[PDB]
Order: sequence, then C-alpha cells, then structure tokens
Amino acid sequence: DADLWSSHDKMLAQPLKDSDVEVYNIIKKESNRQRVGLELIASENFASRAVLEALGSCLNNKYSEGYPGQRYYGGTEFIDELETLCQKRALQAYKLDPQCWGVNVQPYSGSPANFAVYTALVEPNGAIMGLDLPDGGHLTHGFMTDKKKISATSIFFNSMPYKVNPDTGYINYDQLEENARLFHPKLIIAGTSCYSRNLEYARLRKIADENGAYLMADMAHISGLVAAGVVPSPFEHCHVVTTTTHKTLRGCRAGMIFYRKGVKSVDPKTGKEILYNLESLINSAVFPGLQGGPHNHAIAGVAVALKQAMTLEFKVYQHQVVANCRALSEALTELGYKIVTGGSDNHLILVDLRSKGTDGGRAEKVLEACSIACNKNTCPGDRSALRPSGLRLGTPALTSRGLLEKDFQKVAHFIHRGIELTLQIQSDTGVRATLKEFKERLAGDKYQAAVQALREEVESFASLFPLPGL
Amino acid sequence: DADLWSSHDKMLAQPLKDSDVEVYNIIKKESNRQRVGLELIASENFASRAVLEALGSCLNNKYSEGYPGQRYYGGTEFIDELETLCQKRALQAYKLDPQCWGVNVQPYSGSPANFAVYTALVEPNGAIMGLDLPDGGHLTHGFMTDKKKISATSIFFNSMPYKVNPDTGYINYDQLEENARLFHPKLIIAGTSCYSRNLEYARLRKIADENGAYLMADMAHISGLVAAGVVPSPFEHCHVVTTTTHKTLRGCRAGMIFYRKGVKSVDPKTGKEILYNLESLINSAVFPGLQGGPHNHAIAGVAVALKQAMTLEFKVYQHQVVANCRALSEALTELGYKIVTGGSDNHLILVDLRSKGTDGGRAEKVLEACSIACNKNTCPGDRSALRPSGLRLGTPALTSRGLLEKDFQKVAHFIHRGIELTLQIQSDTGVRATLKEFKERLAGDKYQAAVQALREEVESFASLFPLPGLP
Amino acid sequence: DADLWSSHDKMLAQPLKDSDVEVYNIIKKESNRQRVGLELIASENFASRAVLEALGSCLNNKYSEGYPGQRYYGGTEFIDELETLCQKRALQAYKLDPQCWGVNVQPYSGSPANFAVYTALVEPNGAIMGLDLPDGGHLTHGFMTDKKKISATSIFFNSMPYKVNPDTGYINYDQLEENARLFHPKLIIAGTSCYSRNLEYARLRKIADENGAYLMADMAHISGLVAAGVVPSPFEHCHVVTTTTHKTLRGCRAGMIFYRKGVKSVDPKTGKEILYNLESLINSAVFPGLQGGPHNHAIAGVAVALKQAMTLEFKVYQHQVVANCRALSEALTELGYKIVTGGSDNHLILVDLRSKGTDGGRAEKVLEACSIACNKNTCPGDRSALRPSGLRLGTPALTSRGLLEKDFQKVAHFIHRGIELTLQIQSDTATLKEFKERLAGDKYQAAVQALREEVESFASLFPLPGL
Amino acid sequence: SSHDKMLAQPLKDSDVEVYNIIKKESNRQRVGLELIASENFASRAVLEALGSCLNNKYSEGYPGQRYYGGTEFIDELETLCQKRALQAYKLDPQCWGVNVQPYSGSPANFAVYTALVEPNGAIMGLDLPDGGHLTHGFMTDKKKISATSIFFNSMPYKVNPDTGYINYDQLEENARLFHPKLIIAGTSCYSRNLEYARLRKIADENGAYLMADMAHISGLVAAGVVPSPFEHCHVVTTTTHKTLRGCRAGMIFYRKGVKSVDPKTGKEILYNLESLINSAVFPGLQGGPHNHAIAGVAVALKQAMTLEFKVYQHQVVANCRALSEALTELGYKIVTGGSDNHLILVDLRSKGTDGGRAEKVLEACSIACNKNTCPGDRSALRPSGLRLGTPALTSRGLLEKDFQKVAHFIHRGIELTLQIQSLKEFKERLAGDKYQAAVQALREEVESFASLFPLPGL
Ligand SMILES: *Cc1c(COP(=O)(O)O)cnc(C)c1O
Ligand SMILES: *Cc1c(COP(=O)(O)O)cnc(C)c1O
Ligand SMILES: *Cc1c(COP(=O)(O)O)cnc(C)c1O
Ligand SMILES: *Cc1c(COP(=O)(O)O)cnc(C)c1O
Ligand SMILES: [Cl-]
Ligand SMILES: [Cl-]
Ligand SMILES: [Cl-]
Ligand SMILES: [Cl-]
Repeated sequence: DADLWSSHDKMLAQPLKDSDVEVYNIIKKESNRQRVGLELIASENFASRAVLEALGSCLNNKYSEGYPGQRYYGGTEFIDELETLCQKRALQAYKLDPQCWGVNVQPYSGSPANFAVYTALVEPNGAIMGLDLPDGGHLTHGFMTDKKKISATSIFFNSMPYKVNPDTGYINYDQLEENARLFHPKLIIAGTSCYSRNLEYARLRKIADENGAYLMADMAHISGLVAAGVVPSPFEHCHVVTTTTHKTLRGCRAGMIFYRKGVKSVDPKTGKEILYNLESLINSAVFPGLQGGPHNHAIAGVAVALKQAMTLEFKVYQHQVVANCRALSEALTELGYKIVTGGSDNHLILVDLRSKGTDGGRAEKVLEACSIACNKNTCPGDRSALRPSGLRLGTPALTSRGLLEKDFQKVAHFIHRGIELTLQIQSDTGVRATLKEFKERLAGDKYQAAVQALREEVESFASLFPLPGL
Repeated sequence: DADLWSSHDKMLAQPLKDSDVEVYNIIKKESNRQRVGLELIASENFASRAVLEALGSCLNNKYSEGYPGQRYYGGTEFIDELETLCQKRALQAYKLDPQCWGVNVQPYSGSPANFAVYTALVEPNGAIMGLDLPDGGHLTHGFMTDKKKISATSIFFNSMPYKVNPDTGYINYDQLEENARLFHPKLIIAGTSCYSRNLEYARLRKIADENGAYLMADMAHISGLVAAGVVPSPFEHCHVVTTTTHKTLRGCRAGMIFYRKGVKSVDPKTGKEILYNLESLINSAVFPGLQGGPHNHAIAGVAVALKQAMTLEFKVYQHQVVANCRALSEALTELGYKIVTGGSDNHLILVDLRSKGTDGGRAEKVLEACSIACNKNTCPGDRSALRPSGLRLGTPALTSRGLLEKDFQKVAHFIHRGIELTLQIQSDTGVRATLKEFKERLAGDKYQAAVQALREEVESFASLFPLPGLP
Repeated sequence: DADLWSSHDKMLAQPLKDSDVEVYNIIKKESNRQRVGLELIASENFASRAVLEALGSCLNNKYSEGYPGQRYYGGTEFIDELETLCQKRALQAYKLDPQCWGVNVQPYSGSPANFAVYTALVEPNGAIMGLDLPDGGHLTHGFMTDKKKISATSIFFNSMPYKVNPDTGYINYDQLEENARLFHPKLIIAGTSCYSRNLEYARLRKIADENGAYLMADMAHISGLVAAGVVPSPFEHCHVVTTTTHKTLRGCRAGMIFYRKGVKSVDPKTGKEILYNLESLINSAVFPGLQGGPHNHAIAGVAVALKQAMTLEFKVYQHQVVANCRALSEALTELGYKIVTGGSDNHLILVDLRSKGTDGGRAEKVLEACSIACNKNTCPGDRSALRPSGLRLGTPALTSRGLLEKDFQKVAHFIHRGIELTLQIQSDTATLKEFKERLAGDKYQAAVQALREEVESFASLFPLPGL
Repeated sequence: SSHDKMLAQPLKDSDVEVYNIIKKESNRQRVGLELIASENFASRAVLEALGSCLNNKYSEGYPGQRYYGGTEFIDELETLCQKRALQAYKLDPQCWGVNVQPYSGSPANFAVYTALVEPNGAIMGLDLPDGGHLTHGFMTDKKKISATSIFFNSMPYKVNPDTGYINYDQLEENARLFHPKLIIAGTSCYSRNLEYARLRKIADENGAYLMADMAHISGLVAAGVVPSPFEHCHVVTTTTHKTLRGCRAGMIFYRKGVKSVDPKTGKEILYNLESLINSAVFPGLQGGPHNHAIAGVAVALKQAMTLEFKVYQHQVVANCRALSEALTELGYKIVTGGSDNHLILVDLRSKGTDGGRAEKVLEACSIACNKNTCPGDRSALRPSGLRLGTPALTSRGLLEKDFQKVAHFIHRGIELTLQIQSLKEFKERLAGDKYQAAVQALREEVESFASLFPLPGL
C-alpha cells in the first residue's frame, strides 16, 4: 500500500550511479576515452564544469512557451530573468548595441537555428545560396543531387551552391557574383564547416545588396574566435548571424539567432524611414512556428558560457587556439604536408594527403585506432567525394586541455607517424584494394603491435593533461 | 605568461556556484519557486535525479553525426552502445517487437520529432489532417488563419484540421471521415495537447486506410500512461508514433519516433510482398535532413528515464496519476464545476468555468498569484479564442511529489477558493471590464491581503511534499 | 527558276477543296453527321455563319502581344479598334457599367481563362474551393484523387471541393459554409458543368466575405441565358466572372474574364477608400504571364457573337431554349423518368436512369448508335463514377436549329425508345465490353437501324447553321 | 422567325463594324512591308478550314479514348494530322509520337514542363535578352514573371557577348550545380544553328531531358534547309504558324520505344513520354480540342511536304543572306555577321542609334519589324538591335534583288531616325510637323512597292 510508494519517492531521489549502473558505466568509459585520446576534430570542444551543472538544474521542468513578456503559461518570473539575462550577455559578448541588434536564444541547436531563419525570411520555395558541401559548406546551407534533395534546406527551398576555386583553395567570390544575377537569391549564407580562411563579408554583403538579398552569416565554427576579437567580425556587414553555442564557444548544445534592428533604409525625398522587421519574423518562426517549449536548462548553460566568453582567460584561450593552429600548420608544412591554401587564419586546417600519396578515408581509420581523433574531408579539386583526399584538424579541443605550441608540434609528429602506418598498410594491401579490405588489414594481426605501440604512446601523452568536466 | 593560463584551467574546473553566482541564484530561486507552488499544468513534471545527473555528463562533447555503424566521425564505440541501448529500451518500454517496430531517438524535442516525420513521409505541400488547435490540438499538428499560416507544419504543408463535437466534447470522427474524402490527406495525426479522453485509433486507422494515408500518433501527453499500460496503446493501429520524452514520461527534454518495420502488404496473386520503408525515410529526414549532431547527453537522460519507466514503481505512479485525476475531477464536479465531457480517462481534465460565471483567462492570473500553476484553454463551443472559458488541470506533476486522492481533494478546495477570489474581482471591476483592468485590480491593494492569505496557505501545504533532483 | 515560284503563289491562293481534298472530305462528312444527328449535349451549339466568316479573316496573321496602347509591336491601330470594341460590347451584353466592371477578352478558351484568374489572384499553392467534379463541377474548378492531382488547378493550387446534397440534388451551401471556416479558401468558384438550377450567388458571396475570399463565377454554361436575362445574373454578387464564348453564347472557341473595378471598401477610421486591383493582376496574368500572341481572329468572332447576343432574336432564342427544356423535362417525367432535382431553371437537365433500371454509360452508347448525341454523368448518390446512373441532356443545340416544345416531345419519345433498346440489350446479357459487343450484335442492329433512320429523317427536317 | 436568318446571315451584313476592321487590316498588311521574323501569311486552304463546322464538336480526350461519343470523323482528322506531322519531319512512328491539341506554342511548352519537370522542378533555357523566349523562363530580383519561372525553378544560360554565339561551355558548368531536369534548345531571336549534339551531351551528363523549341525554324527544319533537332532531343515542341505557315496552334513531339538497356540483365527500359505528355495536355491543362485548328494544321502539314514549300524555305534562307550582306556592305553590323536561318539581328550601335527609336520610325513608314537587345547591352530598356526576318515577305514572292531594295528602304529609315535623333520626346518629334512630309514621302514609296505583290488569303 505505502511500502511501494516510498520506494517510488526513493527512485526519483536515487543517484544515477545506483539507479542506472549500465548507463553510468557507459559515461565513465566515455569520460576515460576522452581523457586518453587526442581530440583534433574542429567541431569538438570541452564544456566547463559550471555550464554542465546548469544543464542538470530544475530548469528542465518549466514549460515557458513564448518569449519574455509574451508567455503562454504563467509563473515564469524567474525563467524571464534567465532568458532576458542570456540574450543581454549574448549582445555584450559580441559588442552589439541593443538598439542595432537583437538575439533569439531558444533554438535547440545550430541546425534548427539556420532553418528557422530561412522559414522566416526566405519562405517556402525561396532562393538560397551557400558554400557547396564538398567545398567546406554545411548541410544546413543546402545540399542536393541530380536525383534528390537531401538537406531539409534543399527540400522545401531552392538552393544552388557557390564554389571554392580548386587551384587557390579560396572561395570564388567572382563566380558567386555572376551566378547570383541569374538565380536571384533571397538569402546568401556566409559560413563554413571546413574552411580555413576568413570570409570577405564586405564583399558578400555587396553581392547580396546588388540582388536585394539578405546576408546570413553562420559563424558556428568561429563563434569563439569572433567573440574574443581574434578574427574579423561578420556582424559589421551581415543582416542575420546564426551560431551554435558549443564548438569554439564551449557552451552546451544549443543555438542562437542574431538579427538587425532599427532603421533599414530611408527615402531621400520623403525622409520616411523603413525599419527592420527581422525581430518579429525570426521570433515568430522559432515560436510558434517551429519549436515548442524552450530548453531553459540549456539556455542557462549558454548564459553561463557567454559570461566565461567575455573573460580575459577566454580571450587568451582563443588566441592560443589560433597560435597553436599555425604551429601545427607549419610543423606539418615543414614535414612536407600540403596544407590547403597554405595555412589558416582560424582554428582549423585542411591537410591534403595526396602530398604523401594517400587519402583521408584511410588515414582517418588508422589515426582513430591510435586514439587520434579527426575526420576526413574532400579537398578542392577532388573528383570523388567517396575517396576524400584530406583531413580536417582543429585545435580548440586540445587547446582547452592546456596544449601549447611545443605540444602541438609533438602532436604533429604523432599524426605523421599515423600517416606513415597508413602508407604501410596501403602499400601492403595493394593499390587496387578497397576501403573494405584496408580496414581488415588494419585490424589484422600483422600491424596489431604497431598500432598498439603508437596508441599507447599517444594515450600516455594525452593523459598528462586535465579533462574539463567532472 | 603562465599565471593566467593556470587561471584558465581553474575556470573550466570551477563550480557554477562560484563561476556564475548570478545564474546560480536564479536556479535556486526557481528551485524554491517550484517547491512552494502547486503544479497543475498537464505538460509539466519533475525529472528524476538519476536523469538530471546524465545531462551534466561529458557526453555533451562528442559529435556523433549519423547512426550506429553509419557514423560520419570516428571514436563513437561508447556513443553507439548508448544510442543502441536507448532505442532498445524504447522498444521494450512499449513491448514492441524489434522485427515489427523501429525507433529514432535523436529528435531534439517533440516538435522537431513531428516535423521530421512530415518531411519524410508527407513531403512538401502534402496534405495533413490534425485536431484543431482550439479543440485540443497542438501547433505541430498544423495551424493557420484566413491571413497566414502560423505553424511550420501549415507553412510548408497543406493542412486542414478536424474538430471536436461542441455538444458532447468528443472528437467528431464522422465529420473527419467525410472531409478526408474531399481533402485526401497523405497523413493523419492521432494526438492531442488538451484532450481528456482516449482516441479511437482503430477508427482513425480505418479512415486513414480508406484514403491511403499514414496514421501518425502523437502520444506526447499520454506517453507515460501508455508505457505503464494504464491507457490503450496506439501502437496497435498506427504506422508511426512520435512522442516527447518528458511530460508524463518524466525524462529530459527530447523526442522519439517509432515506425513500423517488416511487411506492409502482399499481392494475393503474385505473392510478392511489399515491405515498409519508414525506417530509411524517417532516419534520413532526421539526419542528414533536418538535425545535425545528436545531443548524446540527452539521449542518456532518455535512456535512464526509459529504464525507470519499465519499473513497477513507475507503473504504480501512472495508475495513481489517473486515480488522482478522477478524484480531482469528481471533487470539482461535486462542487458544481462543469468538466468538459464529464470526466477523463487520462491525467488531465478541462474545467469549463462558464459554469461559475467567468473565464479561464482571468482565473489563470488569480490562481498564479496564489502559486496555483495552471493554464487557460478554449472549450468546445467557445466563440472567441481571446476569451477562453476553460482551465487545463493535470495531475502528473503533483502526483510525482507524492500527492494522493485525499490531497488532490484538498487541492480541489484551494482551486475553488481561487475561482471565488476571481469572481469577487470580476464583479468588483464591473462586467464590461477588460482583462487589462482585471490584472490591475488583482495586483491592487484591495485584494492584496486576500491573495496573500490564500497563497501562504497553498505554499505551506505545498512545502509538505518533496521535490525531485536537488543539491 | 520561276516556274515553281508561280506554283508557290498558286498554292497559297488555292482553295481547300483542291489543296487538301482529304481534309475537305472529313469536314463535309462531319457537316453531314451534324445535320442528320440530334444534338443534345448541353455544351454543344452551332455558331452563326457571320462568326465563322470572321475566323477565316486575315486577322490570323497580326501579332498583337499586350493590350490596346500597351502593345509590344506596332501597327495595331485596327486590332486596337477590334479588341476595344469587343470588350465594349462584352460589357454591354451583360449591362455592366465600365466604371464598375472591366473585361479581358484574350483567353484562348474557357479553361485558360479560369487558370489565368487563379494564377493572378490565388497564387501558387493557395486554397481554392469549387463544386466537386462528380457533383456537376468542372475540371478547372479542381480535381484530384488519392493517387494523384489530376487537374492543373489541383496540381499547383490547394483544392477542396464542396458537394451537392445527394437526397435533394441541390448544392449543400450549409456544409460549404462549415468547411470554408476550416480550409480558409482564397477563392470560391460559383459555376457548374452539369447543374440544372440557379446558384445562390448572394449566399455564396456572404460565405466568401466571411472568410475574406474572392467569389469567382464560372458562367460557361449559362453565359447566353444570363445575357438574355433568362436567368439571374452572377455579376451582382461576384468579384470576378469567367466565361467561355461558345456553348450557350453561340460564339467561336474562346474565353473572357470580367472583373470588378472602382471602390472595394472604405476603411472606417482612416476613411481612405481602397480600390480594386483586379484589372492589373488579371491582365498581367493573361499576359505576359500565361498566354502569348492573342488570336485576333477569334476575338473578332467573339465580338460578332456578342452583337448577336444583344439582339431580340437572341433573347427569344434563349427563352425558347428554356421553354424546350421544361417541355423535354416534363415529357420524360410523365414517362416515368426521374429528373434530378425534379426540373430545371436553365437549359439542361440530369436524367437519373436508375428509375428505368439501367445506367448512363450503357444508354450513351446505344443512343449514339441512333444519332442521338448526349453524355453520361454521375447522379447525386452514385457510389461509383465508373458506372454513372444519369444522362445530361441540353436544348441549346437543337433549339438553334428551330426545334420547339412539340418537337422536343417527339425527341423525348425517340430518347425513351433508345432506353428501351438499352434495357432489352441489358436483359439478355456483364461488363461494358460485353455490352458494346452485344450492341454491335446481329439481332439488335435492325432495331437500332429502325430507330437511327427514323431519328436522322427527323433531324434532316431542320436547317444547319454554318456553311 | 428572323432568328433563323441571323445565324445564316453573312458577316458583312451581321457585323459591318467588325467587317470593316478586317478589311482595313487586310489592306494594311497588303501595303506594308512585313519583316517581323515571327510573322507569316497562312494559305487560303488553311484559312477555309478554320471556318468549318469543326468548331462545334467537343472531342475531349484522344482518338479511341474520347469522353463524348460520335467522334468517328474527328478521330480520322486528329489521327491524320499527327500522321502527317510525323511524315513532315521523317519520323519513324515507332520511335516518335506527337500530340496536336495544344492551343498554341506557349501552352505546348508548359504542358511539357507540367508533364516532365513537375511543380518546382528545375529547368534551363536561353536568357530572354539573349534571344530566348518567355516560356523558357524569365524572372528578376523582385519577381518571377513567366509562368515557367513561377511554378518551376529556372536558371537561364547566356550568349557570349563577344562572339554572339551561345556559350555552351558556361552552361555545361552551371548545369552541374543547378541540376536541371529539363534543358531547352530553342530561340526566339537567335541567328545561328543550335549545337543539339552538344546540348544532348550536357543533358545526359546531368540526367536531364533535352526539349527543343523549334517554333521559329519549324518550317526550315521540315524542308531540310536546317539541321534537324529530332536526332538528339527527347521532346520537340513547336508552333504551327510562323515559318510553318499554319494557323495559330502547337504540337508536341516525343520519343517512343526503348530508352535504355541493362548490359547484364538485358532488361530494356521503355520511354514513357507519350503517356505523361498526353495526360498533361488532357485532362491536365486543356479542355476541348479546337478541331477547326487541328484541321488547318493538318492542311499546312500537307503543304509543308510539297516541293513548292521546300523551294519557298530555301528562298527564305537565300533572301536572308541577300538582306544580311546588303546591310553588311552598307556598314551595318550583324551580330554573328551571317545567319544560318531566316532571321538576322542588326546592331544599330554601328550607325549610332538604338532599335527602340528605329522601330517607331520604320513603323511610321509601313516597315514592320521589332527591337531586340544585342549581346553586350547593359540595359534592356534601350535595346541596340533590330530583328529582321524574311519568311513573311518571301511568301508574297520577294526575291534577292527585291530584299536588296528592301535593304535600301530600311537604311533610309535609319537615316530619318538619325536626323530626328540629332524616347517620349523622340516619338513626339517623329509625329511632329517638321518630319511629316519626309515620313510620308518614304511611306508612300514603300507602300507603292509592296502593293506590287500578292497577299495570300482572301
Ligand atoms: C508538448 C507536445 C509536443 C512537443 O513539444 P516540445 O515543447 O517541442 O517538446 C508535441 N506534441 C504534442 C501533442 C504535445 O503536447
Ligand atoms: C556544426 C555546425 C552547425 C550546427 O550543428 P548542430 O550539430 O546542429 O549544432 C551549423 N552550421 C555550421 C556551419 C556548422 O559547422
Ligand atoms: C466548358 C467549360 C469550360 C471551358 O472548356 P474549354 O473546352 O476549355 O473551352 C470552363 N468551365 C466550365 C464550367 C465549362 O463547362
Ligand atoms: C512564338 C513562339 C512560341 C509560341 O508563341 P504563341 O504566341 O504562344 O503562339 C513558342 N516558342 C517560341 C520559341 C516562340 O518564338
Ligand atoms: Cl561539423
Ligand atoms: Cl503543451
Ligand atoms: Cl462540358
Ligand atoms: Cl515572337
């Protein structure tokens, strides 16, 4: 009668360690894996303990549909404080005048953030233009084939990508300007998932204005860098700025949408000023358009992250991020590796392994087997996305642990050694060998000691640094 | 040189309490606010500590785009174990045969989960039919006006709602079957945000098959009940079942999508069997269609919740949820309140305040001022959505704290006293008064003591019960 | 060198009779077929010789893209007179104040005319409501199935039809009003292909305004009647009126689009009167949106037809059209045939053959074999559009030849005899394939011939407009 | 009583007002020099067919698939027409089919899109200012103007402003990005032959359809004066007037039979254009066919298979050269100096003026032609070129020597234009009193020359 009811009350108060050992262990194993591993995936990073604590707060429970002042349900005086605070810090972090800029912090993640904007400004079967996927774009910028639309962006809207110049490795802004005149985009996307150089926002803006389109920036990857002022801000030229709250920003998984406010343009003769209406449209698209109940526990984490983002320690961190990157870049350069575009203005670099006579697809799996985390990526000029020639390497992940130039140079050597091992297996399994067979020879018995020998040395090195979290 | 670099390392390992007192205090205030208040919002509930500890895990860091064995990035052997485990438990919680059913657990929340399905199955400007918003539907089921499409569902797809019978209060399935033949839906939604009775899924399935459409169930609200077997399962008749992982399920904020697998139909003559292709379509729609990197930390929280959901304590909980609702319902009934449809087969009820001579819009604000959390809602027969007559009251939130029949009856009294105070203020401020003026008189000095008197008594009563997941 | 160049000049000036005997013969055969046949298809009629002469004019050559004074090419002073005249007459025919009403006369036909309006006013994937197809609607009013969108209207625009009350036979305006509040139509269509009663335009207007939609009337089938004032005008309540120039109007194949002009409403507070903008939108949609170079030769025929439509002879014609319809109706009623809705306010009627124990699909083919031209059509309450129960019978065609009440009663008898032959064939034998076969059979051929010859010999007694 | 007379009364009596307008136009066409490429004079045989009782018969559907009965004679007609259509272009009935119901050329194209591309699908065509046609797609930074652009996705390909030739290289490049479903090989104002083989290669590479719009060259291709697009294209749309000298109507030719085969399984995949395209015309877009037009078309198709027509089409091309070089030698700059077809595009910047002004002056002199933007024009509001075609006049009996005398009459108009020039104000000065005698003096001399030739029709 009341024996089991007490057990119920005990259940909701019971610690994870006891309640779910099965899941508890998986988290422990992952925590370990992250610790002994070298993280070089550009989109990776380690959240602060302060942010993680906010995610476990009672803020999960409160359903606060709508916005501060326009709430559907009542009893939100504290959620209002939080959401209002978060967006106040968001504007501060990027030095934005509240009268010139507004921000929406409800987006569940980065992808939903972008889609909300399209839905709001472009509208069904509208025209969008973004960096091609194999050229360093992101799916949310549109992606389709001769057979079908794959990305949601491509499905409901009409996309046609602009490309990078295969020779220089830089974005071909000239061709974009030309195609834009024939396609008449409604919105142009200024952002990249795998691009190692600063975007010419001023140039793009002009191209957008020429065609009467919006300029949306997706600073997902460089959000941390722009905040610290380590890289040129896109806010000066863009109309809308979408961003993820994780990656270089080191927040929890969430998204944000910055939009212009105030005067859009004026009539020379009548003096009648036309004001921006992005605030209304964008907000309406997030709710009640797409999303429902805001994830207040995440908004908190974001708010916490934004405070840390405005500290000097962060500013230093972001500079060290870039500094490390050049160290890693030149270290590999001097080793004979062809960096795409000959260096990086930001945190990441794209290594074209054709320089060593191999591809990223095979190098990826080998590096992984050695606790070296990174991802393959197609290089400018690749005639096949199935066999990518390059590897994407970012520094923000390791930098957060305390890695410095000298260390990233030691990492560079570990990476090379992985490529080496790759070239051995590649030559051993023949030339007409498939990726299927390569994976088998790798996990094979012949190279089992070699892989382990490196892995153990990589792990022992990573173990020397702290792992933010706990 | 190295003085500030050490401070950097200290910052990432620094506790929230020290790192951000400003946010830390807001959380404490909220945590205190939830404690002393009676939560009666149907969609509300309290997550278990175990779940809350999973969200703060290092799982936040790993980017695992794709699905188990189909991952874009490497080093996911532990994320795979987690995602594979979660979805295995998901199928178990609802006693589903893995050969007959599959599930995607990546959706960031409920809404994204629904939109994912439409994208995959219905496709741009396809026809969708759902319960009307003011009749207890949800925005994601579609909503528009004579002037614009408001819901993303309506914006990108061609939607037309089906309505509840204003007299009885039950969904008018007959009109639906009729309009369906005209509209030719490609998919019909069997779900509600504010409905107090069990859906006739069998009926709906027939109507769907007649027009060659899919039947998608949105068990967001009754997900918990269905799991414990307290309410008839929609899995028997529907093709797809979307759900939120919170509310009655008591998980963290996230969504799931269940889809049919195996044989769809067979040719009587040729014997050639056609198989379902929902798995591929739905999965492709979630990724790389709509979402990006899975929120693994939430996927863990869902997994944890799903294990608790399969326990006997949960089963008892859910039974107590419904039991409490009947107690609250009949308690208000006996006080003369008109419950829409005269009761409820589930956790929530819809109280029509026209019975006491007022509206939900005003009662909402008064009850709130007294720490009585609930939301207004239009009743069947309301000629104006600006002045809703009804209140939505749910029991899952309080029942989680430990409330029982007898307690919910006491709550029923406290609520009544709230309606009373509402009636006094309503008559005091006149009849032609606006909601604007009402709010002012409420917060006014004349009723400042009355409100406080009730508030303090409610909070003192609310304090007697525990609150899940603290320090 | 110049021997064949002379032949070329001879070719262009050579008569059809000589230039293309093959085609010349087909025309003669058809002309004959029409002469000896009894035309009872509601959408049919016979154009005046005057109109037919206009179609062969040199107006075929001029390319006059755009509108009067807004032409893309020059040298259109005479085309401008024509088009301007035509639309001037169009407004007169329906007693429409030019300040309150405008009209576009370029549409190649009725369907394009309708689509032109949707593209202009409704816009891609915009809601549209019309009478359901099997209930007497038209394809252009929207039509779809579970499998697919079939009509262009349905493919590009959201369409959801309203239905006729299966019991009474009248349109169910109540259900429309109800579904309208859910669907939120941008444009409602008040027109019918197979409907025997006057539309409650006032009622429909109220429903349209309630949902802030446009009321578009498709008077294709009643354009002639409304012109003569035999039937209540849709112009008093509608925002836009589309119409074909043939059928009851006895013009050549073409379409027109009438639209409201002037003040739409006057805002209460501001007081700034808001004006209609249909003229621009609709015109823009016809060109340069949808169509290209106008078919001035048809625009002439239309103009000619419109002048004839304003004569007393025409007025008497249309009255006689309705008169004949009543006679035909009651003549079949008295023979026991069930007329859907029990009569007709206009030119056509729907005969429910279930009263005789058969279907339209089986009666159509028999009647055809007897030179009796008519078409099958689903009755209200038909559970299968594959086996339609009714026949659609119209008077405008024969009436033009000179047929009168007494004659249409003799026609009624001829029709009944066709139904008998149908029933007798139906009794012996089954799928339609088997039926058609039995009809072409060895024993009913005579009975049929006995009828055909008698029908033809009767039709042969009346003049055939054209030549 | 009197009503029976009315339906049998002649137009001359029934409607004098309309009757006169027709006479005035017939006169105007007789005394004017028609040089609009899209113009032509239909034979008297075709015109008589348009007035036939065929106007009355509603024959919805296709032969053997009709909705209404009593169509045995319409079936013969429509079947004959499409039989002749295939003969005219030497097309094997097993390899090719044709739909002859389209009310005009524009509807013909749209039908194809509706059938193959499917709503919000991607098509590509020559840019409008580069000599494309509206139906091939046309939009701006502000709105979609052409029906094609509205319901579908269009992204045009351009002509090389330097050479004047279509830039196939850039098309091949952009195509890889836009993923067209259908590419359009057709022009309204393009002076050279299309590289269909090339286009086909580009289409196959992207897995698209190759639709040819031979509206302007339909007559030329029929006679074999110009390379046929049927050898490389999947679908061929066309108008039945213009160079074909039929009444206003359209046709749609489509491939039939085997599309491709599987090397291993030997399983052959067959084309399905016939069904889709037909279904799109009806019951998709159109309603009751215009049988009176279908007859005229059939008549024209017979004339198109005669030797007299063949000669005509060659004289058409021949005249064009004579006119091209006659203006070349007078110092005028022809874009792509030389034409492989009936029309040419005269760039008036070589004479220090624009087409927009020359058009209005030439018109005032009974010289019919139209302005058109040249490759390299930075403003479509001030077009630099004039489009001049020979099929119209050639049909009257005009020969090389005559078109040279025409070339002189045209030049004199350009002079008169340059005098007035040294657009609103220009029009006023033209109609002004100062140049009233000069215009009349040339007009009377132009008209007196045209009067010397016969006018097909009556
Ligand atoms: C709550 C709910 C959802 C999901 O809402 P989110 O706040 O986006 O998780 C979906 N459907 C229904 C019927 C609901 O009640
Ligand atoms: C990572 C990323 C996003 C957001 O990804 P989520 O996993 O959905 O948070 C958005 N845009 C770009 C360019 C990105 O690289
Ligand atoms: C006949 C008809 C049309 C037009 O038909 P066409 O054969 O295309 O001229 C349009 N609407 C209605 C209601 C009709 O009956
Ligand atoms: C003229 C033309 C058409 C058809 O024009 P209509 O005015 O509709 O007869 C079609 N395509 C092209 C390329 C043309 O030049
Ligand atoms: Cl990424
Ligand atoms: Cl809700
Ligand atoms: Cl009809
Ligand atoms: Cl043209």
